[PDB]
Parts: sequence; C-alpha cells; structure tokens
Amino acid sequence: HMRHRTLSSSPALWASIPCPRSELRLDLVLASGQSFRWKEQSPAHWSGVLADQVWTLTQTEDQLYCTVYRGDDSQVSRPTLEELETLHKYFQLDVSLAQLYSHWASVDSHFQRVAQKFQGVRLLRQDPTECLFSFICSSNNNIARITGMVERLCQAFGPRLIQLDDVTYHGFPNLHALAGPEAETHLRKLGLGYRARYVRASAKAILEEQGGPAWLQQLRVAPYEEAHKALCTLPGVGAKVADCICLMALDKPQAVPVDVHVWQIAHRDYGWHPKTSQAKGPSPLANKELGNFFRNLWGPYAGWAQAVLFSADLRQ
Ligand SMILES: Clc1ccc(Nc2ccnc3[nH]ncc23)cc1Cl
Ligand code: NI
Repeated sequence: HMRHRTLSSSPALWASIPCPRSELRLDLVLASGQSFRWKEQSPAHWSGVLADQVWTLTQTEDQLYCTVYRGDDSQVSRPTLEELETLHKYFQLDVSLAQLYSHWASVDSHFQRVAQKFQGVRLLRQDPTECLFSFICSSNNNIARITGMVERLCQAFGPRLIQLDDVTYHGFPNLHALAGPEAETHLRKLGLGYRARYVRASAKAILEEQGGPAWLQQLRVAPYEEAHKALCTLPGVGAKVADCICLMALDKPQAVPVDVHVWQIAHRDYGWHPKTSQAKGPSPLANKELGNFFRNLWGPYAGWAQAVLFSADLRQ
C-alpha cells in the first residue's frame, strides 16, 4: 500500500524546522558513517528509522522538512511537536556549528580550507544500543557493507515497523533479542563473520554483567574516560568502537575515534607521526596519542571537528 513521500507529492504531510543548510547538510551527515540507517530513496529525500518510527527528510537552504510514518495503523498526519523535538535533539540543533567551525578554523588552517566546501557536518545523537552494535559491525569494513549487515540484523531480530514501496523498515533489536543461543549462528548466516560472536557476547555481557540498557544510559552521565574504559570491557569493543559510541551516543564531544582512516588523514594532511612512542605504525598507545593530539588542537568538541574531516574525505 503505502509509498515513500516526497515534498511535491504530499505537502500536507510535512512539517518544517528552521535550519540553515550551513548548520546541517543531510547529504553529508546521514550516510557519512555515523548512522547506517538512512537512504536517499528518492533524490534529496532521506528515509530511515528513528526510535521506532520511519521518517523522510529533505531540506531547502533555510528549512529542514520532515514527515513521519507511524504504521501500526494510525491515520496519516504531519509530525507532532514531540516528534519534532525528537528530531531537533537527534541533530543537536541547539549547538551552533558556525561558531564551532570558526573556532576550529582559527587554530587550524587545514580545517579552514576543507571546511569551506563541507559546511553543515554535525554529529547525530544516536541511541546507545543501536550505535554500539552498529560499530561492533564496523571492524574491517566499509560503510556500504556495514549498512548491509545492520539492515539484515534489524530485519531478522527487530520489530517490523512499516513497509514503503519495496522497503520494509525494522526497529533496532533489544539486547535480549541479540543475546539468545542461536543469535551468533543466525548472524553468521547474515554475513557478519566473526563480528557475530561479539554482537551476541556483548548483548549477553551488558545484560548479565551490567544489568541491561540502563547501564548505557548511566554512561551518558558518567565522564568520558570512565564511559570509554567501561565499554572496552565488552567483547569486540576496543578504543575505536568505544570512542564512536562515546562521541555519537553518550554525549562525549571530545572523543576522537582513531582507526586507519583517521591515521591516514592525520599523517597525510597534518604531517603527524607518533612522538611519545617509538613504534611508527598504529598501535593502542599511538592511537591514544593521536586522539590526544586532536583534543589538544581543537578542544572539547574535537570529535565533531574530526567528523567534518571524515565526512569530507569520503567525497574524493
Ligand atoms: Cl567502516 C567505518 C564506517 C564509519 C566509521 N565512522 C567514523 C570513524 C571515526 N570518526 C568518525 N566521525 N564520523 C564518523 C566516523 C568508521 C568506520 Cl571504521
Ligand atoms: Ni611521514
């Protein structure tokens, strides 16, 4: 039955949030390896799931337009105020990006040059659970393939929300669904390889060892360094994944995930090499040092600054 909407087709069903495109570019944020749940199903219209509902998003120079599909048969309508506040928080639109870009730009000429072309890169505020298991799937992987795994994971273990066209949207599973005796085998069947072990084992560990998803919520109010350390006790969660989660889901803007790509950017575009270590390649200690470097340079929103560069390095 139900079809993916565009702003032309069904304007009655859209609400808008004042938002300069220079504070937010959907095309630089939603598929730049923060969330893996957004797809441009028709041009300049992005559809994906947010907290148990499907949205479609598009924008002009000065407005962010959105529509919500509730599925569980309700009557069709525009977004409510509450839903719009959900969306405002997801894009952390209280935070001014113009001021951050200008502050980063003032100590960093490399940034200033790349930041001209790549405005409106900001950090999503994601659900901890979805973010943890998504980034467990990120090891030795690329966005396209991670997106594939996460999709199949959600279809197989998460509640069906709605279907639009040929796309069936599922909510992100809960810990208990991922912790079960078959979960690893099923996830292997779904193409996750060794990552399947870490999904099930981390689901199991968060439940039994940490008393379930309220623990992740506690980490949101815990300090960065305590949150990071705690996450690294989990199967398949090391410094990189923990930093992704910290930055993207636990409101730690100073977290800087270091993987082979941030290594590459740091060395190529900043001329950085490990100093306080001898070993010249990536290593846990050198990776830590690189994160410290960027905090030192950019300040307590270093992770946001890094996201600009990451997002810019994905486009040629
Ligand atoms: Cl395969 C893959 C996909 C996405 C990411 N994501 C990031 C890593 C570091 N800093 C970031 N800032 N914003 C996104 C992002 C990593 C991998 Cl390893
Ligand atoms: Ni060199």
